[PDB]
Amino acid sequence: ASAWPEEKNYHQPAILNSSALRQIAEGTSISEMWQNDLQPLLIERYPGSPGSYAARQHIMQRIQRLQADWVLEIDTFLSQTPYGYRSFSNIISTLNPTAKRHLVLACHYDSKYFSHWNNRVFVGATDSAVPCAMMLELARALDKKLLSLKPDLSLQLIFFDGEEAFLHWSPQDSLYGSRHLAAKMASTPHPPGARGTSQLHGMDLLVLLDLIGAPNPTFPNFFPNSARWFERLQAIEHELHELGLLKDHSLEGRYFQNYSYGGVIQDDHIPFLRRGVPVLHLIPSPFPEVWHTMDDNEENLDESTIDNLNKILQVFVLEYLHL
Amino acid sequence: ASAWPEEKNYHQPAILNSSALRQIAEGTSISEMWQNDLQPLLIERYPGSPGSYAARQHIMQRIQRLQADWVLEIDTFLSQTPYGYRSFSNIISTLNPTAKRHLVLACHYDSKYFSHWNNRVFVGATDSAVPCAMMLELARALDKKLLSLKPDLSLQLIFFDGEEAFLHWSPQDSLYGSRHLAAKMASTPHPPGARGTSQLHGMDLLVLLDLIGAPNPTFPNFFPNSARWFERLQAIEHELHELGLLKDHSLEGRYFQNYSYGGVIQDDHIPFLRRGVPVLHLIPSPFPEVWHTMDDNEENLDESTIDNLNKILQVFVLEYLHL
Amino acid sequence: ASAWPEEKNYHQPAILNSSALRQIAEGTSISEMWQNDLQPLLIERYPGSPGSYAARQHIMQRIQRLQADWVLEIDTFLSQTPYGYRSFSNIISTLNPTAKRHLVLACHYDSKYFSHWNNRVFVGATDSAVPCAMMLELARALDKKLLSLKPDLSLQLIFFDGEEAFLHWSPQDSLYGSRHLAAKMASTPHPPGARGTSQLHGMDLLVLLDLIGAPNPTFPNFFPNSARWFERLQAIEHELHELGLLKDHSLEGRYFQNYSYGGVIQDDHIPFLRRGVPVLHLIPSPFPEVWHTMDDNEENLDESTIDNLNKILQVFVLEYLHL
Amino acid sequence: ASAWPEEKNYHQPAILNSSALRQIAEGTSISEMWQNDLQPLLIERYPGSPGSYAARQHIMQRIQRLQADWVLEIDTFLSQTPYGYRSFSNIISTLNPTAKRHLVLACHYDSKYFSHWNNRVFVGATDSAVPCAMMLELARALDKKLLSLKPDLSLQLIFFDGEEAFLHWSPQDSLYGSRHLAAKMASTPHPPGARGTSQLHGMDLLVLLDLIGAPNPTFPNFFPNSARWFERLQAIEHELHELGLLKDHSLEGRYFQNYSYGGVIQDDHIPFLRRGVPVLHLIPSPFPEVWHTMDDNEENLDESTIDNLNKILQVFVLEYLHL
Amino acid sequence: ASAWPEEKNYHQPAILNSSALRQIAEGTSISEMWQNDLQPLLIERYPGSPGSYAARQHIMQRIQRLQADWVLEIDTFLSQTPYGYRSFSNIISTLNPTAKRHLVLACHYDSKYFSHWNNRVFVGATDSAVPCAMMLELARALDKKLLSLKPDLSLQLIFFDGEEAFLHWSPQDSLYGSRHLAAKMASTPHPPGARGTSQLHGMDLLVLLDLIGAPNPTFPNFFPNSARWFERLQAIEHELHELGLLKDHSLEGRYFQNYSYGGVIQDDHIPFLRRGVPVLHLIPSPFPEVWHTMDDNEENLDESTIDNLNKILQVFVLEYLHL
Ligand SMILES: CC(=O)N1CC[C@@H](Oc2cccc3c2/C(=C/c2ccc4[nH]cnc4c2)C(=O)N3)C1
Ligand SMILES: CC(=O)N1CC[C@@H](Oc2cccc3c2/C(=C/c2ccc4[nH]cnc4c2)C(=O)N3)C1
Ligand SMILES: CC(=O)N1CC[C@@H](Oc2cccc3c2/C(=C/c2ccc4[nH]cnc4c2)C(=O)N3)C1
Ligand SMILES: CC(=O)N1CC[C@@H](Oc2cccc3c2/C(=C/c2ccc4[nH]cnc4c2)C(=O)N3)C1
Ligand SMILES: CC(=O)N1CC[C@@H](Oc2cccc3c2/C(=C/c2ccc4[nH]cnc4c2)C(=O)N3)C1
Repeated sequence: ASAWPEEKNYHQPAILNSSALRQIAEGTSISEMWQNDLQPLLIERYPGSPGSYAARQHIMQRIQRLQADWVLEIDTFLSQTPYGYRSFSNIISTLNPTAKRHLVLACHYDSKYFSHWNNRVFVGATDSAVPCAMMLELARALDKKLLSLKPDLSLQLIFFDGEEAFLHWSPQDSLYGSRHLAAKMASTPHPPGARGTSQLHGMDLLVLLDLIGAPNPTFPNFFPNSARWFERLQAIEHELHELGLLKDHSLEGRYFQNYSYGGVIQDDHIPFLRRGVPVLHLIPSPFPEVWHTMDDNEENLDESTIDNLNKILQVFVLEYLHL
Repeated sequence: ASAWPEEKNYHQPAILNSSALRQIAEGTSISEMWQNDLQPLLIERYPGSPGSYAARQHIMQRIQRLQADWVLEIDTFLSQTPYGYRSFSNIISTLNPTAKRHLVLACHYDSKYFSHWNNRVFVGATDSAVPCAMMLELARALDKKLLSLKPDLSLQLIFFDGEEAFLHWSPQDSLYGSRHLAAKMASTPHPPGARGTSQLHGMDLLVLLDLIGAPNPTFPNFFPNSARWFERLQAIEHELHELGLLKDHSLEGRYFQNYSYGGVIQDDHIPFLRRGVPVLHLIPSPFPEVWHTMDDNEENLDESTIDNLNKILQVFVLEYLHL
Repeated sequence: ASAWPEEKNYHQPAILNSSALRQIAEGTSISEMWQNDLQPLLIERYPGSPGSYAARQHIMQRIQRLQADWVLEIDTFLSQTPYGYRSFSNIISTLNPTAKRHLVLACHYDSKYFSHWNNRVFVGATDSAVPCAMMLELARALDKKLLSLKPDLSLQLIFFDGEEAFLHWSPQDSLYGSRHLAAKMASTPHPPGARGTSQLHGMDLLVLLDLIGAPNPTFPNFFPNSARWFERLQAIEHELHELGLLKDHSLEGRYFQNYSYGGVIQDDHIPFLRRGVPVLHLIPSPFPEVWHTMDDNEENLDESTIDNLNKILQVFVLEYLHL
Repeated sequence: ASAWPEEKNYHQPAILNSSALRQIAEGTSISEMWQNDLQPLLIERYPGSPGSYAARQHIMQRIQRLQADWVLEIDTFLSQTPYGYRSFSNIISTLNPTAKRHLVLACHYDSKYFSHWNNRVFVGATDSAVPCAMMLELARALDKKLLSLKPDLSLQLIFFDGEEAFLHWSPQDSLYGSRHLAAKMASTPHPPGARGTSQLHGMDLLVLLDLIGAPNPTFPNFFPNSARWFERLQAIEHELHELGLLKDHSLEGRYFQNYSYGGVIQDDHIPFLRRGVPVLHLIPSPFPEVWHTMDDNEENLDESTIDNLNKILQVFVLEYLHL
Repeated sequence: ASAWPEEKNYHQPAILNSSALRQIAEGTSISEMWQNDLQPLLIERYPGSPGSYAARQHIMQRIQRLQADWVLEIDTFLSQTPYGYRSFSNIISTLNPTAKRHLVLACHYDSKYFSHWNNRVFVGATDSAVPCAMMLELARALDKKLLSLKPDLSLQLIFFDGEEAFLHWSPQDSLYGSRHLAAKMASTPHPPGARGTSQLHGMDLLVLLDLIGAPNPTFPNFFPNSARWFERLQAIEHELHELGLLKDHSLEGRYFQNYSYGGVIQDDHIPFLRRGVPVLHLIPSPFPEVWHTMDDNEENLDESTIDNLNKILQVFVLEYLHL
């Protein structure tokens, strides 16, 4: 158990400049996101459905066609549920799997099982297709900058499956994808041949996106081992603003407002947190008004707020990686 | 498994017009409740105890005497405790027990055990005699309308026994009547005949009333699968206010404030929450000042705040049941 | 000059002991107030009206009948208004008119002129009949302790006339009675014979009551030069509370919360504030909901808040005067 | 006098049902407003200038073209500035000028004077070109209904000139146009012939729109004498939200928050406030981030918000006018 | 059982008069503490390190050298970890081991484990060296009034070992020391020979200090079985300030603000709280900014604040113990 797993604790960012930041804002397109990356996912897609495979497919296509060398794996597994053994599949996409340290972005790509009602279907526009698209669009924008990876640090995306409960929310029935992936990663030497260090050691920070796409989001600072990273998002939000690069956005309505949170949301991060992974949980409090209703559709998304979180996060992420 | 277990997700209320709302508000007497439904319960009544039987008896007596078809059950049972096994007895009172779906109102009729001090005795008026009496008085004031039940939905009242620790707060030592009732219903088919679905699948909402009856309470919006039902309690409070139907009450001192709450309080709902029942926890934050002290008596209850909440709850219930 | 004009800055109260707080609390009766002091005032009573007179006479009769040596001035006077010259009548009751220094309580005994609208008349029970009676009740309950005045410091009460605009709020039309007195006072020498000091140099503190009687009031700390007396009002609420001597009260519904207030509220203090009197302005923010409507009546007064304030006010006084 | 000037104190809105409110939302077009009402006004248009005359022509045109018998004036006048006697020109558009009572909407069409700088020009998008287009867009979107006026009360719109300081904001150099009309109207008896009542007695309510157009406004409740009407804007806003009729909106970013404000803001309402007209000051606090900067332009206006406020305001007026 | 173990529920404090408050203030020297108590604890001191031993014996010499009859104990023990079985040594110092009841104060004497970075070492000044000292200095400062213990109630201190995770926070890898000592007290009868009552029955209250020493702490009121003692820490801070006995202190920066908390903090009290011991968790929220970084050094400790907290705590202990 060397010392590299503690570098995370001293990692510091490579702050960008007004000129770079300008380049970053102009290099992301919320409309190409909307059509190419997000509209394909707005379909029923609970675990094991045909939706799950169409969306699982859409995702890999969008990643497969970019220049950076993304090592997609599919992590199909079996688990009991209240309706019996079902088959889930997580999507992991790694740059430099051999890099010892990674920064991770993660969301969930299942949609909650619901029966149809008045012939509408639940599709989870904010829970969590926008997150999925955000991530996909971030690899698409930052592609040329992400070739530069050929500090030992790289980037992983993760699209978890079975996040949502099948029937009735509880530890036995939720977060099926993650730990799984947690427990699996916890028990896989890293780097290879390592002897005491798991892939979780190498997880520098896990940025979980969830419930994004409604208007007027407020993200809290949930955890102390990541507060400094949360503060970098505050600073980025503020700068992109002062340079004029955010859209319909005022500071009296920031997204990253410093406000500690009492309790804990259960979400895919809990399997990695209770293994001492640092988590930046970008889930808003309060949830959207359209949470878990058939109105979590596209009509009710805010394109401005997503373009904005996209700029911020893209920036966050290149400064993390010293790119 | 059919699709009726999800009907609840889309149930909307039958909002009363003004005329109606005055009619409900002239319909409840805090003074009747105060002396016929509540004062009988202000007695030491920890489990096993004699006021435990006396209280049980009383409660039943007051239901029995109503027109509506209230079906009473007892649910004597037995659990280990820090002072050894003891025998509890839940009261359930159901209308239309073959109705598939029910709104549940609930509270807890035991009283914490405390040795006597200075010749004083704990009777928990807010914890929870008043809630008890508020249900009784609801069953009374809306009798004639609850008749009209002969969408397949009725009402059910539960008065749990053993809410309180015997010694010291802890899972193994608390929540005796509810952890059992929730397990027992979770393993009873409903409707009778069913092959996939429990009586829990049938609980549309559990409205749990606890710690009520002190001046100036504020209840938060604890859970998002009942946020819309919370928002109706707000809407009712405002509209019953603007019509002059509430007493000693301003909107600057309202009870249902859109104030979400960090983490959780442990109470009789937990058993049901984790089995997937949506919960409206009418507990206040902060607790009353008398909480768990001899000083939690009548002399400290705001009669005016209870009248007002009777009114609110009774409207809520008529609106849920489309009465 | 001399240096008693500054004693007011160093004057400190004699705080009371639990035992004595009980006597004061037990010593006021809100029902003897409600009927003996207040209900007579719930009449139309605008300037020149016949109510102006019966309330004027009422107020005097009530004071006249106590044992302490209250000296009662009428300051009838003439001032121009939008409908022309009109006669007004300030009421001033004083103990030890030669005592160099006095603490002053004050309200306005007039009510706004509104025509009759569908058989409803305006009586201003908050604005300011209740404050009038609170003063009367204070003089009453403290009568026996107030004898003990045969620091050169006594008490004065002022019921102003003509506080309310006749037509439409403006400086030229409002505060007819306190614009007068403030200025007649600044130019009356005190004590008799003085040569560079006025009756205003002797106003230690003007405690002005306005708009009191609605539920859930909240009073700001308006001026830094009286803050410490407001801090004392806080302390007296708190302790009277901790001792069980308030009704329907909690600390989360405090009246005096040390929130400060931005701008100013014009009222009978202004003519004094602007001449350097220290003012303790007990007016709530926000105003009562019934402000300046025909619903500002007895129906919508909160008996228990008033009684709570009586006990807080009665204590602040005795403390200030060392009685 | 007569009784009628007090009518406004008892006047209640004719609340609209869901179907109505859907019609109104659908009746206004933000793009039509944008292209044909607001873009002509985004010019340098300070008093005297060619802008002011064009802007003035443009308002009249757009009014003239409508079916309701609007009565345009041009009150021109002369007043002394720090640079000497300059000529101004208010705009008044009235329906039914014998209508003894009017609800008045008003804003300011002048633009503040700035030297050109770095080849830019101040054009005052939010200050107040949008408020001018909103009032315009309301006269159009409600024309069919405003025609019904051939309670005696109609609608007047006022576009004030010279609101902005010439050199540096002082009571002498500011509000040229409103300080003028305030007086002119306070001395123009109403209705013709009257003998004690002016044109200001017949202002039920002045709704001043100022500095509207930026993301995330929050408007305070400035005056207790119009607070019942601010509440309705709260109510309207909420109901339109509940019904799907607002865009990129959340209740946690409400526009009208029951937040009362401290000290006063100087604007075109002051000449009318201190003369007794009740005012609804729809100005935001805090001001737009681009206040009095060259950056206050079309580019930084949030079309979504203005659309939402258009609808809210348009509803407010029908409800006031019983259409 | 017996009736002695409910006494905790009724204990009132012996509140100190101004005159003793001043002596207590006078009597603790922050400069003494810093030099004699705290500075020696500022070393790398994780479990089973030499620092640990150094740190461990030092504590004891500071208690050994006092005149009160403290009874040290080293409850050394072994436990499994992510790096093998290791050894841990609690420290407990009791006055009156046979006193049925005890006010316990505790903190943690380990340091997290960190590799050395840029030649820098983690010493944990807040976490929890300062609280270790504050506790020492409490006993120095209070030695003479403690001797008065030759209500059956005395004082205990506990310096837990192993609080901190070795690798990654987790119920398996944390709180070693308290989890041990909690179970061991749950399992020890007391007083000797009792047959149904354990040491934990005679923990009247557990006052846990953690993360103290940084600028501008704020401490929530975490539990209700202990709220009323928080209220006393609030009335103590108030009076000590209102008397000019605190330094660089304003009430708009109180340490104990009446803000309740949502979620929960894992710390060395958990094992006592879920066993029914009342806890006053004096951990601030938020955490120090320097938490678990190398900057948690002496340079970054607010000496004014610590001295202020020393006084509050010393008063609390005395009013509890009726000294
Ligand atoms: C304040 C807050 O939001 N939370 C939720 C997370 C939890 O704390 C942690 C989160 C992540 C890593 C952590 C810890 C944590 C908690 C903790 C608690 C008390 C401590 N005292 C000294 N070091 C101590 C460390 C720790 O040791 N490592 C409290
Ligand atoms: C507003 C707020 O602050 N909170 C705390 C957690 C969450 O808890 C719940 C409570 C009751 C029923 C629930 C869930 C809940 C949580 C949850 C958390 C993260 C999610 N991401 C996508 N769907 C997700 C669902 C769920 O699925 N069903 C609400
Ligand atoms: C509001 C809040 O912040 N919290 C966190 C602590 C937790 O409650 C306790 C803490 C310490 C000792 C306790 C209990 C506690 C909780 C509790 C909850 C609901 C109750 N309803 C009636 N008595 C009841 C008792 C109890 O019985 N003994 C609630
Ligand atoms: C929001 C807020 O807190 N304030 C303070 C004064 C208020 O202004 C008014 C505005 C318009 C018309 C008004 C008055 C007003 C004020 C007022 C102040 C003290 C009073 N005491 C009794 N009636 C009284 C009437 C009055 O009579 N007519 C704004
Ligand atoms: C931020 C805030 O909420 N406030 C209250 C009043 C405002 O006052 C000012 C203070 C200092 C310099 C100023 C002005 C000011 C006021 C002002 C007010 C209304 C306006 N509408 C359009 N331009 C306008 C200009 C101006 O022109 N120069 C501050």
